[PDB]
Amino acid sequence: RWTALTPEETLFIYTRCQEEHLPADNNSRKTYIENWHQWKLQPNDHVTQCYTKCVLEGLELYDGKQKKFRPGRVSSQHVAYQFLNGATADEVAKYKGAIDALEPASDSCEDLYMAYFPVHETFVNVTRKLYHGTVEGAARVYNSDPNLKRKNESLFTYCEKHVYGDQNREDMCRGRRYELTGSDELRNMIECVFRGLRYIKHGDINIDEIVRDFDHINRGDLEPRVRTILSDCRGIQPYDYYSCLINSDIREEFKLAFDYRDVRSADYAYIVKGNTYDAQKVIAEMNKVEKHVCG
Repeated sequence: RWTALTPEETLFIYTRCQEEHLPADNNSRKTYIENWHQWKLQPNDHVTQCYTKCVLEGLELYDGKQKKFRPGRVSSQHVAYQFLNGATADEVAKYKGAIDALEPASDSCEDLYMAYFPVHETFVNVTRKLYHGTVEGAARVYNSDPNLKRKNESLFTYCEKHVYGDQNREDMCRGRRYELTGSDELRNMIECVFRGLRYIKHGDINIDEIVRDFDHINRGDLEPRVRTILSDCRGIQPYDYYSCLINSDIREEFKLAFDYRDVRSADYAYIVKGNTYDAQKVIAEMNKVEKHVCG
């Protein structure tokens, strides 16, 4: 059935929705950052409204497919962390029952926001306890499961640790230097990375997500080539798509995109905070950890 979201998972939702909906640079941006980070769903305009729709769907609290709310997932989210939550059974019951009564007029930003706004005004602190929306709460979870990826930890070094252990240090160095060693470990390394980046989800490649990482290095021009290479790849494990890019004519631009995404994988709010692309600093960081892993 439905599995409760981890703080890594909900942090990804909160920040990705911000990337999707924050006005790019416009004088209004900081207003949405200062409000939303307070969990203040204000101002009541199109930006805020689509943002709450984005978060409601990312938490899978509103079900896009079935076009309805899923009050059962509230309690599921609760029980999976009830001993670190701080959430009382009564809170969750009233929150659950409030949601259970929501039938919005449509799945539009406006109608969803209209429907859910009073539940949020009333139960916001229950949401934050349940879906890891406080730094202190979420840190309790992080401290109880050391296998969760931490907020300031590269997805890449996280995967290297869990896949490689203290074995095959040279193959790991080879894998990080973009050589296609073909070992079981590198393959599971690529799979581990592709899942954390949401390059793969529900077991299928997500070509949009990889194109997005090319956009981030200012190579939106390469979108058709990226899609062709992946759509033509003769395998469907993460290591296959990865080899298809590495053996392609855009392999150098892919490394640039992959490395930038590593950096941003270590701070999910990277873009939200206002950071921009600097290929020189990206390489510097990659060389540093490259030096540590290898000689």
